Amino acid sequence: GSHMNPPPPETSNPNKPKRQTNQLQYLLRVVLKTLWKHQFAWPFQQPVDAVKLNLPDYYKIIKTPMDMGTIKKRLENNYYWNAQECIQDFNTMFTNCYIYNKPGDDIVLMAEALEKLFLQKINELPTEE
Ligand SMILES: Nc1cc(Br)ccn1
Repeated sequence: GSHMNPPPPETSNPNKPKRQTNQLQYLLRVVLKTLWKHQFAWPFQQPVDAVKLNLPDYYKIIKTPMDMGTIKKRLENNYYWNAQECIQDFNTMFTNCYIYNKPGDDIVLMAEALEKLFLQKINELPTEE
């Protein structure tokens, strides 16, 4: 894409230790599956393209970007050591939306619907075995 967008968050690095856990499997098979297919997922399925959206200040304000396309790759390509890393990525994505946008903007309402589903699913995150 454009040189004016930052490189996306890391999704591959052999030096980072990796693990499969039952919790990370739940995050892929239950949490990501649920949110990815939601009617309101589409703004969150890839990094924000601030050039295409004409938001030149986006990456001036958002210095810790995250999106569900990145999270999907991280889950599918076993990037994580634990569930907390992945939950933090979802929380970062939601907070980016809430910080950048006005409350009640359409994307904020969309994020809030996804976050409500996320919370329900994370409250049922299984005990680590
Ligand atoms: N100068 C710029 C930068 C971005 Br990113 C988008 C539009 N104009």
